[PDB]
Amino acid sequence: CPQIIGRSEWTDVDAKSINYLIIPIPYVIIHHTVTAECNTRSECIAQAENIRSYHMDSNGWDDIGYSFLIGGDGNVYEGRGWNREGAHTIGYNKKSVGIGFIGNFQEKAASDKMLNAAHALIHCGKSKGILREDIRVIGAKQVTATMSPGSKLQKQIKNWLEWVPTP
Repeated sequence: CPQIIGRSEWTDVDAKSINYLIIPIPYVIIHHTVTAECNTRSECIAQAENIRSYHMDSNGWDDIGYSFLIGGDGNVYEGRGWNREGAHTIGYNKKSVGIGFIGNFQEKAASDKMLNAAHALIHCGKSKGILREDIRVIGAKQVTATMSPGSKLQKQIKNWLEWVPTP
């Protein structure tokens, strides 16, 4: 397991109550945030806080929409976390965790430290029993009308055995 940065470590604004997922979980959805990349803990904290602010104040959501974020610092940031319904993937918010890579990966690749953090998080989740042993990893674009997680990151996740060509 990676050492996850808890939600209260990056924001002081409380989430509203969110309904609970059934565990173990069958899907992981890979997203990109479309924000700028971040390369240090201070930078990635700021990005997480500003996505949360936009989601809660502008979209009116109960919390940042993602389950977790991956920073270019190589760290995992807890959003809604392992146990709560998402606001990341319409049709899958009750049966997945949604992992947002911080950046725009349409034209550029995600760094090795980001991919390793995300894959270690998926392995951790399986090991602990939070994710099903037969977890299906998919890019958002495979199940919703979106360019997320970006064409380049979409290619990169195909290197994981857990990735499936259909949901």
